[PDB]
Amino acid sequence: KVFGRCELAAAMKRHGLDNYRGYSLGNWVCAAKFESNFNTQATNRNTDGSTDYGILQINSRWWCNDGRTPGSRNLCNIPCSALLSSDITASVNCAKKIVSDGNGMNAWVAWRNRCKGTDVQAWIRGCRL
Ligand SMILES: [Cl-]
Ligand SMILES: [Cl-]
Ligand SMILES: [Cl-]
Ligand SMILES: [Cl-]
Ligand SMILES: [Cl-]
Ligand SMILES: [Cl-]
Ligand SMILES: [Cl-]
Ligand SMILES: [Cl-]
Ligand code: NA
Repeated sequence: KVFGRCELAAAMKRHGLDNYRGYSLGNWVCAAKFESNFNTQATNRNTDGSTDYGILQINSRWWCNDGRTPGSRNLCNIPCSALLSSDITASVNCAKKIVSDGNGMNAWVAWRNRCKGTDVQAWIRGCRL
């Protein structure tokens, strides 16, 4: 599924990401825009041979099992394919674990390089939330 911006904001708010560990909703929408272009089916291979999956580009080295990332953990206890669903529940629940892990949203390289220190409230402007 390719989400609309306000559609995704609403879905993420429903799931309790608004101000989760202090990150306002615009941060999450911004991250999703630059990680996946709001596309749940997005996949991208990393240099290390791991793969990033879904709307928040969650990595197979640490977080999900894709059967082909040697020496990897599966800390969200989920097949990576579950992160490509039109239902974002699995992605959001896993992201909550990641962002609680010590480095906050700095775990998302696109957030750090493209969203951090910018006016992220712009990403939810005009949305009925
Ligand atoms: Cl929308
Ligand atoms: Cl947009
Ligand atoms: Cl914030
Ligand atoms: Cl915001
Ligand atoms: Cl393969
Ligand atoms: Cl694996
Ligand atoms: Cl959803
Ligand atoms: Cl933090
Ligand atoms: Na893994």
